[PDB]
Amino acid sequence: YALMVSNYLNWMVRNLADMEIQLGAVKRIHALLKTEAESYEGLLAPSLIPKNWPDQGKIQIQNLSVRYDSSLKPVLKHVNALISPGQKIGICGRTGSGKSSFSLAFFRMVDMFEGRIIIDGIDIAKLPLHTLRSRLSIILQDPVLFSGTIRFNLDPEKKCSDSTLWEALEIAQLKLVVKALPGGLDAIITEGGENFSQGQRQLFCLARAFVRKTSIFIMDEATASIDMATENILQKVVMTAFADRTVVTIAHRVHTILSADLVMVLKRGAILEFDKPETLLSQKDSVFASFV
Repeated sequence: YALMVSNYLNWMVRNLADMEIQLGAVKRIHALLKTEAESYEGLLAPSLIPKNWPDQGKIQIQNLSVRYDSSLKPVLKHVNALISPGQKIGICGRTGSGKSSFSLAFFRMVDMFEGRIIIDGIDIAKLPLHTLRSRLSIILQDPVLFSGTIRFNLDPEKKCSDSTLWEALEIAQLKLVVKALPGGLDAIITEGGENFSQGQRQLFCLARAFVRKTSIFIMDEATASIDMATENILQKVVMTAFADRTVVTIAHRVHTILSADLVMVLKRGAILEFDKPETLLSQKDSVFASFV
């Protein structure tokens, strides 16, 4: 045994250094589980007290601001605007203050909501986190395409079996795209939409709106898009305004959101000037000059 003492002494020290990697391995996990925030639950019974499926999308916000940096230096400052039910309001702003601050409150994406927000008579605080955005369709700036089957991508969350969304998506644009894939309904995404139209991702939201019954729609400016993509965006907004009777358009182009029921803009982290009609902002040349 004495002869083995030296041999095993090296082995014990060798493993002790190796266990240090294991000791640090749990450190990366312990820190992750140390802090918990943004629980996905309603305040009290957020399943039946609110509307089953809001359609008008009326917003009653009084001195409402969006804060994320521990309620210090928030990007919004007491935004108190009443939405117009039955119409689509296009809030056009050069910066994201009009868009990002408003979007976060609508989907409860703001860590701190310095105010009270009510959607179709239902408060955001007492509403489900998933249902807040489930009925509030939204799109990003650049196209985003996932990888998987069409039936698992067109209606991923809803898992609806209706084939009208596929026809509606094809009717809007990229009708021949479906015919290219032999699978059709079960066709998988070609490398997550590596080679497809930029507006196809936006067109996916339109099909989801007709499938998931997401009345509220959120629009974002497209960094890259075709000339006809803007026309499709205007057509989709008109369909959402006519049918869903609720849509929020956010873009950096004044002309794109010019044909809107209401025009809003935020500057310097607060509400600089908002126009109830569409031609009220057209009277002032400052808005047009800033856009172009």
